Amino acid sequence: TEFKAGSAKKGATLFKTRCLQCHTVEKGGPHKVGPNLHGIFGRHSGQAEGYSYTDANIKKNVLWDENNMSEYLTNPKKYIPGTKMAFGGLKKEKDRNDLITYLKKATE
Ligand SMILES: O=S(=O)(O)c1cc2c(O)c(c1)Cc1cc(S(=O)(=O)O)cc(c1O)Cc1cc(S(=O)(=O)O)cc(c1O)Cc1cc(S(=O)(=O)O)cc(c1O)C2
Ligand code: HEM
Repeated sequence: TEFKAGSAKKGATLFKTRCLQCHTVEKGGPHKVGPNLHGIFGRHSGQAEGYSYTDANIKKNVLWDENNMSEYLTNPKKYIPGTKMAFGGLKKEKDRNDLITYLKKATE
């Protein structure tokens, strides 16, 4: 995938409707079904303090960046088979760019 900076404003709404059910973004925010995502970019997968991940998410050991995040969010279980993230994917490229643009800001 080839991430292109988009609209964090539209990304924020996508996060609310598609991700917030299972994730927080703020520093020190609580885990839910999924891990809090603060600091995700530039850290390896499966490392949020205090959260119990699948073996798949840990052993994937990917250094998250905007491009591999775009691939992941297209189809999570294809990128990380054995994941327990029950999310089908954002099939639209502009949605992925906008969501990732938001996520970069929100998880800083
Ligand atoms: O306000 S924005 O900065 O987000 C904006 C950027 C672009 C835009 O063309 C528009 C808004 C108008 C517009 C908005 C939306 S919305 O996010 O749903 O509100 C959707 C579209 C649109 O033209 C339609 C559209 C959809 C898709 S798809 O989801 O991938 O199928 C792609 C595009 C669309 O125009 C092409 C496109 C991509 C991108 S990208 O950020 O490079 O992916 C920016 C802009 C684009 O027109 C350039
Ligand atoms: C597009 C919206 C979403 C985004 C941006 C997102 C983002 C992420 C990211 C980046 C990871 C990897 C975290 C890491 O490696 O530390 C992850 C894992 C996870 N997510 Fe999501 N997610 C979304 C939707 C969801 C939804 C809707 C759910 C719940 C139904 C969910 C539940 C989980 C779970 C359980 C994990 C850990 C998976 C595992 O251990 O295998 N996510 N998510």
